[PDB]
Amino acid sequence: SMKAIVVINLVKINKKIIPDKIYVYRLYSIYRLAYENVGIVIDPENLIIATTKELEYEGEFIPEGEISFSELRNDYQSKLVLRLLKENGIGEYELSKLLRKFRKPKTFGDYKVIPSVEMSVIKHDEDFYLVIHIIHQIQSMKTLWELVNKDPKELEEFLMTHKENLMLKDIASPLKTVYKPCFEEYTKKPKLDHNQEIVKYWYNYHIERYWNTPEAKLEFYRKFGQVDLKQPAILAKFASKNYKIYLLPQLVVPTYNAEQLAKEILEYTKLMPEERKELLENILAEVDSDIIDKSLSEIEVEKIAQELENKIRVRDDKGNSVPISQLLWTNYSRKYPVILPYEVPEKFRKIREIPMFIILDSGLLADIQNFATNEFRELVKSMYYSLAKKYKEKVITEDLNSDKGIIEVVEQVSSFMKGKELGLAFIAARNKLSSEKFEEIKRRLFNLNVISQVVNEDTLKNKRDKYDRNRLDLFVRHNLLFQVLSKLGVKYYVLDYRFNYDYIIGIDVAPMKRSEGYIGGSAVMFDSQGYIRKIVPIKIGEQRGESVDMNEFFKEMVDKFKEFNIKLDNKKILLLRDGRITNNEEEGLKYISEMFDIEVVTMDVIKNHPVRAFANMKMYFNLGGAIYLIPHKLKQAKGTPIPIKLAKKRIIKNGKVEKQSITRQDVLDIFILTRLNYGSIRLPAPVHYAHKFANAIRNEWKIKEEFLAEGFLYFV
Repeated sequence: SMKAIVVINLVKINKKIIPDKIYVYRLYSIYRLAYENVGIVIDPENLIIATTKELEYEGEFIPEGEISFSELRNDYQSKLVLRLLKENGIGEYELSKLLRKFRKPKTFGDYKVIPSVEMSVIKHDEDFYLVIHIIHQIQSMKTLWELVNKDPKELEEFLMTHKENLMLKDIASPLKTVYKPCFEEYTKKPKLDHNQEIVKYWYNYHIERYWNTPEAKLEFYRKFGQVDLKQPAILAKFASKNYKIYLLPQLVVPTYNAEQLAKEILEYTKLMPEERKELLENILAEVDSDIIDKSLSEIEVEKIAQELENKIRVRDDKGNSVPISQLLWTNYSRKYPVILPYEVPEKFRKIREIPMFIILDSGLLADIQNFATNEFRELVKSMYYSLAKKYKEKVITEDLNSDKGIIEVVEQVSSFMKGKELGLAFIAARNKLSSEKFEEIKRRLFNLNVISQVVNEDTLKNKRDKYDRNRLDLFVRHNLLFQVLSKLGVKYYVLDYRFNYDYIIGIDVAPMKRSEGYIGGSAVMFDSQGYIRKIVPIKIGEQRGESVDMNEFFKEMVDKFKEFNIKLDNKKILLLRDGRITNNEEEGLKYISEMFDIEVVTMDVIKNHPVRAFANMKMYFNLGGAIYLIPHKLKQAKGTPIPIKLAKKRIIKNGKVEKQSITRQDVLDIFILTRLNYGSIRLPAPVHYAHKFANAIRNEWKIKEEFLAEGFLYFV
């Protein structure tokens, strides 16, 4: 595949913006200081600022002396340039308002979707570019208290389910400060207090502190009403950026970062590449300044050959090997396709039987239930003589939407599973079910040694085969089978590729305390042949500082693997994580580098960045010294592809770090590692699964080391 030119969401900045004289200093924080002083922050800890104006701050500061722009490291030049763009009126506040002139806030139910732009500066080859990235916030139109019908229980019920993404904006504050509710460490239990004295004080705090006038007070009571002493106070910390604030549900509205996370809404937040291109152009043409280009930049990208997309194949019982990418007399049979695995966990050799549960959501239409039971029966058949092509059925119907039905389901299954090692559940559920109810049904069935596979009403009504409405699309069937097999540790595919590593390891850092545990994170391992072989928990001691002893974390990784039948000693590994490899993580990796003579290759894998290429095709390009890679297209879903950002690569030998450079080879490694999705209806497989597992541990999933020892993705 040749190259191509694609437009990106960057607009070149005029060098005339670069400051004449910069003043340095040493020590409404240090950041606000610099900011108000039209300057930035050179050194975090040392408290070192760099302003472009004479610092006004009668305080503990030492004037180090003027500095020239060329002296600041790139990051600071860019950060400094950013601050300077703001002074010329080019900032998120302003451009977000311009955006909303063409893309207005839309209300859905009790929620409002608010468009705005996220701005940053990127220095690319001696030049600075402003990245303007369109984003959305989903803010509730009703206060949290109103939203939960002023019921204490229903309230605690809210903070719990939405715990992972919930934010609360104090609409009663002139600053509209956003907060994050606090939760009792290692629990879904939100920090609360029904002490009316706390409620009164803080409700009163607002009026006294911001609406001290009669009209203002009128407005306040008109808007918020009296103090509902029946509401508990919610303990919280700022979301921005150890210190806790009290929030009153009656005065806070729940908010969410759309991108960080409902059909309706989703159809509004997803924008086509041309829609983003256009909206940015509309904003630019509304920007009154030649301090930035009038048009979006174009860059040369490397297209990714379609061949590199067929290196993963599956085969049938005959000799038919085909790349995971998709008349005969038998095409009338509902029989699921046949897949001949390349490897099957040795566990299935001893195992006697395997109970098969068909759990039907009673809320689904009878014909939908009937359809699902037939689909699953066919799936189980292919499931079998797939698990042993190289060498019982209980139907449960309950209201999967009520807590009472989920209980009866788990009990009825528990009943049949007593005495058995492994069980399987095929569940048909209405789309109404929350993630929570799905996660609970799944986790509760696993405590009973039952792996499960959910198929929702949607898939059942819009994915039928063109020639047989009483059968699922061949595409979907294959993917259902791949999912189940992956959940069972089956190597059902083969990769025409070899990683130049011993093992590729994805780690996740996430503190959790488990009944006899106290776990700091997770790690998942893939061999050079591209298969998942080990999924381990990473237990640690009660951490000292407010950080995590990564040295202990990584040392336990090796030890825990050595215990799982894998010794990383004198081996070369590619270690990845979700995000930038932090300093502590680097040191931790150097430590484990000498202590076991391990050649560690690592780099930043960033999925949360604003750079966007307004083209829907596989590609990669160098921008600002980092690599941006779009591993796959989009065929059904609306939207703009999100690149995976690759950067700050290093090699670690005997505790020594050698900053490196990313090669087309590295990009190919992430690419293939990313192509491994296991038929899921964005991140490299290793990293993605470490995260799913770190999530399973924090949700109380049982930890079957028998299963994880052979890569069962039973929690995924």
